[PDB]
Amino acid sequence: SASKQFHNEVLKAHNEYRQKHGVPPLKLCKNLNREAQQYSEALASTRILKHSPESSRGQCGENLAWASYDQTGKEVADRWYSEIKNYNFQQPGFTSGTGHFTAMVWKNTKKMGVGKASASDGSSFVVARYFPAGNVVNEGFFEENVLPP
Repeated sequence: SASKQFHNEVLKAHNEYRQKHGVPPLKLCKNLNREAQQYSEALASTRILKHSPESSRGQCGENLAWASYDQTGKEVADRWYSEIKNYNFQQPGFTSGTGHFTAMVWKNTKKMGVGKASASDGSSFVVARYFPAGNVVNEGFFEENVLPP
């Protein structure tokens, strides 16, 4: 189906990128998929982008993606990963502008959930959930979890 294909494409892209950084691949988790899907539907209903309660409370990592059209799994992953251009491996650490990239390749992250929903106007809302949550800011965490390509 459309949902399964999208999930598989997002996972495939994430894992190909993680291989470029020498970190273990992620595994999809059905419950995480359901939670991400539920949130994507909530975002599609309001059409207002914002982070979920789970994300705000640091329970799960979360990446969001919006487009005026129906997004493919590959394009979403590529957009998030592209932030690597602005990540300085010589001075490791968190930055909002590279947050999607660092969450994607976070070494210690093991599982992911993916969801996508379209609004009344056809725009799509994509939600990726990560566990354990990455982007841990304390000293040493980024150097250990965000490795150079």
